[PDB]
Amino acid sequence: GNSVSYDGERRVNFNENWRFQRETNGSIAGAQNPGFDDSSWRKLNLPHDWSIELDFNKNSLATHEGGYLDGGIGWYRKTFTIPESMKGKRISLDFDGVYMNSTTYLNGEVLGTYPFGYNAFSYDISDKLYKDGRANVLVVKVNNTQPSSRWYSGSGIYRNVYLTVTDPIHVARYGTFVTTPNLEKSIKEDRADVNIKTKISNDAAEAKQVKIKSTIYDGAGNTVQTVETEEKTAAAGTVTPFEQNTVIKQPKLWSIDKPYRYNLVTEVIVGGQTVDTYETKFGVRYFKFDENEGFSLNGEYMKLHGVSMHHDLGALGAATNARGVERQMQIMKDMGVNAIRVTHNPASPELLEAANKLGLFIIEEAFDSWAQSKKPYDYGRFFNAWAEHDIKEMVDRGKNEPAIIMWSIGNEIYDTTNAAGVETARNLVGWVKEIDTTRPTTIGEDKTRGDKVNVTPINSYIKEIFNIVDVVGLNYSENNYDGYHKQNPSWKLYGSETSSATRSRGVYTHPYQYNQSTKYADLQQSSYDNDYVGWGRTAEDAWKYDRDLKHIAGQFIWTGFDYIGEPTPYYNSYPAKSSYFGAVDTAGFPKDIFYYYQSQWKKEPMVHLLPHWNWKEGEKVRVLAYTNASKVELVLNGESLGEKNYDNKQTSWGAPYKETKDGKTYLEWAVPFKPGKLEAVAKDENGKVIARDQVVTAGEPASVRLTADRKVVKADGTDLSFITADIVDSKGIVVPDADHLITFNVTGQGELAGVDNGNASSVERYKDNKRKAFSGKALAIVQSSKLSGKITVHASVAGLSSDSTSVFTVTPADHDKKIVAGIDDVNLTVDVNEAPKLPSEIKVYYSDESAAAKNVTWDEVDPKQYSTVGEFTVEGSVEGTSLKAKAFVIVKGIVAVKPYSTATKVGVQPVLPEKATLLYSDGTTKGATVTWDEIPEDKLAKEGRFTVEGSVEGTDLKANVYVRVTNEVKSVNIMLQEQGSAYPKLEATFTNPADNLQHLNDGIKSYTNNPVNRWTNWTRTPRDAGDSITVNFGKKHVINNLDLFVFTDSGTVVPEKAEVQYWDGTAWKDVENLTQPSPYVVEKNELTFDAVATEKLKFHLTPSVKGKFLALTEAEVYADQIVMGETAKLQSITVNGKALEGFDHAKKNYELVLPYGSELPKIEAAAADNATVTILPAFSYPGTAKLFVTSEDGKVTTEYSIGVSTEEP
Repeated sequence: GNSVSYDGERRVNFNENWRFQRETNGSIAGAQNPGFDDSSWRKLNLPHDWSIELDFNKNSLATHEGGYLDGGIGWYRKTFTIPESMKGKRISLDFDGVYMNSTTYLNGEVLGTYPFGYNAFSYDISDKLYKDGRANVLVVKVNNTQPSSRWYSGSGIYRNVYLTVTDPIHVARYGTFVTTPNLEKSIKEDRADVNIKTKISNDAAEAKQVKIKSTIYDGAGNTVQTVETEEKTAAAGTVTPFEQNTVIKQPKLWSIDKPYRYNLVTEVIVGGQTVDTYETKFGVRYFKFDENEGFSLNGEYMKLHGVSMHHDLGALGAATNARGVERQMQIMKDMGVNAIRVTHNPASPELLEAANKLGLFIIEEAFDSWAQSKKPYDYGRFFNAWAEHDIKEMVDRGKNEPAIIMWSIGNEIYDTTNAAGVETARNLVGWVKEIDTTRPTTIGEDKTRGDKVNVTPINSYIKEIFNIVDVVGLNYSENNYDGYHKQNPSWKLYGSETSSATRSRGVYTHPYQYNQSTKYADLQQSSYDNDYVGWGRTAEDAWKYDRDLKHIAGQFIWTGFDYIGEPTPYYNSYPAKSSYFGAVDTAGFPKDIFYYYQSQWKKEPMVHLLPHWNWKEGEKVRVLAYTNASKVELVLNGESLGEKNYDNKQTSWGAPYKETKDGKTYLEWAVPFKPGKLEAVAKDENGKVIARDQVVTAGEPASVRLTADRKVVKADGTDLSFITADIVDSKGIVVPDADHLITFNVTGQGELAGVDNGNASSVERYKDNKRKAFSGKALAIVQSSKLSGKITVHASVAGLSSDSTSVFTVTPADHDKKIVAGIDDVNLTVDVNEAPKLPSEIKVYYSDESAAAKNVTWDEVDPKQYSTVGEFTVEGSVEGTSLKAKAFVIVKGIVAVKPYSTATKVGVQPVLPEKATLLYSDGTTKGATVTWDEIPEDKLAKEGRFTVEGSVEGTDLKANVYVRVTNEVKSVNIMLQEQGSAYPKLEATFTNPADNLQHLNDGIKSYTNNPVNRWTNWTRTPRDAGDSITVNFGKKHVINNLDLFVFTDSGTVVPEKAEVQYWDGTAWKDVENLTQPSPYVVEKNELTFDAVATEKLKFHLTPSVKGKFLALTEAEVYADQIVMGETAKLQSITVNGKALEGFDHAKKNYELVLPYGSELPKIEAAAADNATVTILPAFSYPGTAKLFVTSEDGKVTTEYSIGVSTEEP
């Protein structure tokens, strides 16, 4: 057990080298006591969530609200020792959070328990440790029985953990309270008045005289004012309060636009000697919630542009990371947000600190539930015995923060409509008031919503509760905003949460229809803001209801950030696991309503076009441009389309705002799509251009671009950098619908913390190296390590050019000093005999994370380097420092012939690409138009695989394709009958012995007393499983329809549904192109099945009525094709025109290492009777070259691999 790194710091981090183990096979007995052997358990750094790492489980007790991420019981164990320098003084273990019911042992004894999840709790450890220097053993059980929440929460110790080491005379846990009483009056004198209250706990064995010195440091460390107290005795083993007062001349008021803060340092003095010190940063600021004039700060009127936010950080899971939260806050502040309503649980310390730095208000939510529990294992289970303790803990922790403006007490409480509920609310407000008084209390209520259209009368007890609290908040109740102001003038009202509407990034379905809680096939929602839940509204309506009313303090949009779990429009739909409420997706990419809110709430000019520009030709498209400018006009490919405008409206009390005559807050057009560029220009009332924006039609996927949020991060082991992997075309325009699979490889002084795309309906695990792009983007998270250096991020996609980006990791000490931290590498790819264009100036990144654009000189480039296909590196110089620049160059293109292969239907021409990609050995994928020579029927007349030449437009050499053969070819029409046929064989799961199976293609349907052509499965035993018919053909023809004619009687009923499968050779495959009308007890039904290999085609049907059988008079299936059923696995293999040494079907790799200077080898292979083989040459200096075979109907494949690399030079 290693010793803790104590050297004098008051609070010591404790996140290092824990050991973790989840319970999967029953309770792990004995883990609590030191005697356990945990050497097999995984080592781990502490702040983490062990639910986010697991795979989404459909059967998990975690309902769809929790995101299907399993929970359970987990154990933490850490063994450690204590240095002598720390021996002989008070020691206490502080946890900032453990999700549920965590019982912590120590040295084989119980240390305590804490049910509530989101509160920091502490234990006094001083006595229990071994003073001998022997290794201690700390264990932290967590019992998170899964059905315990309404949103994803994570599990385990998801917040930092510290040891606090202090003198026996020390400040209490939160023994300091800084205020500015009557600051509103004082500021008129240009003088702030500060009052300090301090609590000192003397744990020594005897009372001692105690003194305090306090100092007020400005933001730059300059002393502002100091105070010292008269020495007074401090009793033994108890708390002795102190108090001081002072003034601050010319105070710098805390504000959103200037979040200035002061620092206070206390110095407990005993015997004329410092014995303990403490720090709390505070801020001087006055705010007033008025019942008529609305919210105001420091005497300035303001609207609370608010946003509800959950604790979850997305790819990181519930685990807290300082920069993750800071990034969320920064994105919100960019949106123009003013306040954050931390939802349904107290905020984390990092969130509070980020709000203080950035200048965002905060509202702390105590509980989601009182005594009555909303889920079986929720906090309501423990509410009675712990509500007071938890309220005290939260308010005590957060009281000093300048950002916190309001304590909230509940949300959507069932008990709010009962007398006991009123008693509970009074108790809660009493407990809150027992500690803090300079902040209103609050409750979040929804029961007043009623019908959303009329002012609902208030329930008896709800008025009592609203009178109990100081400020009242309403959920989704815009229909009461002004009515309750009239009926209760003393009330101060604000929108607790509004505009619950569902969005998905880049999805633009249903341009004109406004739904309400409607599911969709794709499991997505529209970004047009036409869609929302039943009890919510569109953001336009909710914002109009708020802007119009002066007395309303503001609103808090529900869910600024998309969070895991709670997929409301898709209850019980496994692929859907995430919310849709966010204005910013889980990864952090803003959805268009982000830009709507930016237009509405921000001041500076802007403009943003909503839909992408990759639609079909000729169709009208709904294009609407959010903006706060007075005029905007679209310009499509240089021609204008219409100059829309707003009306300079003014509210009743004179608040300016912009809006159209209709009453919409955004401008709109209906444009017939035409590929090109669509640019929007914003112009003020005088016509001067103010801002611009554009959207361009994206071409085919070309390359994967990587951009980092910030390329300089601290080497503290937890600083994060967010890297956006967006797929772009050749011109660098993000493809607006790409979804390819991106594989991330990261090496250096950092690790891949998480990867994301933000797709709500994707169950791809968060903690992995690969992730599918969604709507053309994906996110990868890299976290630095303790060691300074560099982090290299490499991302690659099949058939696309990879890319690399470097993140520089500097030391915390250097971060404050502007010194060179690194120089970015330049990537260039050119064709053969193409001179790379090296930049004349380069970006130079310093520590302190700034600066750029330094001049350079580049070393000479030989013609041999680029005149031939290959790779090489170029070096240069920089005048900023002696660090050597660097640049890589790739020289690859089109030289010679390019092959291809495929399989095809009978008669119909093969589906070939008219823009076939040209790739070569050690080359690159280059796409150009290819004219495949017009393929007639006769080419199939010869065995094996027939060749076709493809003429390429704009290249030197021509392409080719080898198409597998099916021999005979023919076409037919009106095939409805045959005199006698050998093709239509029929075999069925069950045939009633009294009924024939070959009646399904007799040619005439039996609707009357005519000969009864009818299959039937009637039996005394039930047949609820249904029945199917397998039809065989030896007719080389096409299939275009499937007509099913149904018969019913007292024993049989119609098919419930149709499901069809087919196998060529060995294994089954499913059919597409159904086009099935409504299935009912009706005369007819129809389908439009396409051509399919039909050695045997099986269609299964379930009876429509439980307890009723099935019968069919006819089933029209016509033809069959053989494609690859008769083939087998790989047969031939050759390299360099010679036998491949070391080859084998099962051997995982062939060690074909090349001497240096020997060019990469060509490879040829084939399968028995030419199964489709993906012939790919070797293209990488490292790694391997692999061959694969497509066999059967895709139900199997075989792997072959070659170890291609060059020996030492």
